[PDB]
Amino acid sequence: PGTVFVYSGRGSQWGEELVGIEQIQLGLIGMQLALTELWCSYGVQPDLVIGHSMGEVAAAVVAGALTPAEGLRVTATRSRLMAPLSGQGGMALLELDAPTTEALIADFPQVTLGIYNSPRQTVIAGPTEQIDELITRVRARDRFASRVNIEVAPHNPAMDALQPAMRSELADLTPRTPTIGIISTTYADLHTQPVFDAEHWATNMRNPVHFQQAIASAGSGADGAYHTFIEISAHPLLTQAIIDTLHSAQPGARYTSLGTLQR
Ligand code: NA
Ligand code: NA
Repeated sequence: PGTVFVYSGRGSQWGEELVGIEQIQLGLIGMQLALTELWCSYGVQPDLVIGHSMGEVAAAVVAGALTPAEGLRVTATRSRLMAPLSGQGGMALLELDAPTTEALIADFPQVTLGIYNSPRQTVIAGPTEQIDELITRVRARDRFASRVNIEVAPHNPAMDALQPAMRSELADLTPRTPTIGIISTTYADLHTQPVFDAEHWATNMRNPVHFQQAIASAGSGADGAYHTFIEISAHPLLTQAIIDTLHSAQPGARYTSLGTLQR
């Protein structure tokens, strides 16, 4: 049937308190790497990995493209660069398809489509006050929208200024060809076979997250079909997005979507 491990970007976290983007993101990838090995111990191993947003670092590590130390180095480097933007940007989950979302935000230069969740769910990202105005406009149209609280909002033009620093501080990264299959969510073209280098991580933090497209490709018979998707997290937040994407793209197909832990 095929098993996919899905690594979320900003999953739930909560036994000492993790404080600030750097500490929180480090506890997240630490928990992802340790939960992945726990699954392996009970015979369950991934044939393919998909990383969502900041989760693509952990997915690149599990796939063998980067070492655990290299993954932690990307995590710490990126988190330190993003920290001065703490609280400035926000995200919103909209119950709109991607073309309707693009139309809604076309006149907001600082707000972009951040994540393709599923066909009828799209996340936007940008300055928190602009995200609030857009939530109000979506609600005023008798449509649904909700805030997605995050330490620093990636996948929007505020990340452009951090890309030179990323390309510079991660210059000596030595990624390898992955040992396990990985579908990147960084590029609209899923056949852009990516080298998981400095340029890839600088691009990944700014580009939209092509999550629906990566899940649909994994579920498709093209390049082999996978039927079990396991979110490797402390609480399942992407499971309904996985099912909504797969049911829409292959309506007569059977898929199983599950988490690792639950709060
Ligand atoms: Na815009
Ligand atoms: Na496939």
